[PDB]
Amino acid sequence: MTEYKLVVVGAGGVGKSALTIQLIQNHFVDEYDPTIEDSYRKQVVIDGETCLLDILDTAGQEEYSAMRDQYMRTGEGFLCVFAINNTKSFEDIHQYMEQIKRVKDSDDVPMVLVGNKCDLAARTVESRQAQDLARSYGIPYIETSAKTRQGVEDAFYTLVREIRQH
Ligand SMILES: Nc1nc2c(ncn2[C@@H]2O[C@H](COP(=O)(O)OP(=O)(O)NP(=O)(O)O)[C@@H](O)[C@H]2O)c(=O)[nH]1
Ligand SMILES: [Ca+2]
Ligand SMILES: [Mg+2]
Ligand SMILES: [Mg+2]
Repeated sequence: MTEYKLVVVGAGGVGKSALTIQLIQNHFVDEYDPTIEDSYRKQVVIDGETCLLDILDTAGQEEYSAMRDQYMRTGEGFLCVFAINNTKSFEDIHQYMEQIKRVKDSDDVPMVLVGNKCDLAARTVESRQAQDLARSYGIPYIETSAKTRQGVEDAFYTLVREIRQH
């Protein structure tokens, strides 16, 4: 069966681990334990196809930025997460996407831009601002809540479907 190497990237605290754990383990992690680098694998059916999702949950803390080159080298698709209540994380995710492009020396890296924490009402990134950023990359924008599960499957499965357009 096809294996898909997904990598979840973004600034600290935007909910990378919460999104991944919700997808793989179907529960919401309320506490905040900063990640170094964790890996998850799960067999799922997507569009009638049995596949293996290999998911790398990466560090948002800048203290571990040295590890980025290795995982950007090997990742096949990138879930580029920011939190809609964190304008700085939106500015940061643009930097992540440029770094991925640079490390991979490619203009066509499979990516999905994800605006997480859409259950919160303290929004400072409007959907249209994120839509514009995605459009300049030619990639989808999807809003999610790891807390309510809204959009979580859509976001990860869209990224699978992006890898398959390539
Ligand atoms: N309300 C709400 N809180 C969320 C959501 N996603 C994550 N959180 C909360 O935000 C905090 C950080 O989540 P976490 O997944 O650890 O973020 P992270 O991006 O993995 N952090 P790091 O980069 O340091 O590993 C946690 O308290 C978590 O419960 C969401 O969609 N909604
Ligand atoms: Ca803890
Ligand atoms: Mg984490
Ligand atoms: Mg504004």
